Amino acid sequence: RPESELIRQSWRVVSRSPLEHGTVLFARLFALEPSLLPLFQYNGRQFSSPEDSLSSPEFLDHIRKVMLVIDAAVTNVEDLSSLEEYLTSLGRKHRAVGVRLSSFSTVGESLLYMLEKSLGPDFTPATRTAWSRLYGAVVQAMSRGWDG
Ligand code: HEM
Repeated sequence: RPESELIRQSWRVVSRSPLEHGTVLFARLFALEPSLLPLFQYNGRQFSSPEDSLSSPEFLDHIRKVMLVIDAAVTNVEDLSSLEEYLTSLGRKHRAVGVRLSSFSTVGESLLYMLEKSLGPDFTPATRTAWSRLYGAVVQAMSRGWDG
């Protein structure tokens, strides 16, 4: 595909500083859906404000985990059926922690935001479409973890 190449190329820019980019993703996410903040409970405590999350080593480790899963999806963009079982279990895990499946579309929008701000004029409508499709396929796999 041409789509798969637009993904690979766009990601190369982002994957050189994944925490920096990931931080954009989550900052945006909390700006859109502040009700997600209490779901990151480390040591039984909740963050009061979004900026509190950015000082947590464990939250930052979750950003790195996120970025690594997306990297896995990109690496496998030609065939994502190889990550399907893993993504399904990742979905189950997030169900357990309290994440609503609908929140994953906000995460999608946050990812697109982060790509748009990183790439600027290189973020073409076809790049966006490609990434929407990829992210969509990831969430489809993960959604099996809400058994459906
Ligand atoms: C939508 C909001 C999200 C919330 C609120 C959230 C929250 C959490 C929490 C609480 C954990 C367990 C603690 C931890 O490992 O840090 C976790 C684990 C994880 N999250 Fe997320 N997460 C979200 C989205 C994502 C997304 C989009 C991805 C990947 C694309 C991701 C990948 C992971 C991974 C890889 C783990 C480790 C799971 C394991 O193997 O045990 N998360 N997440």
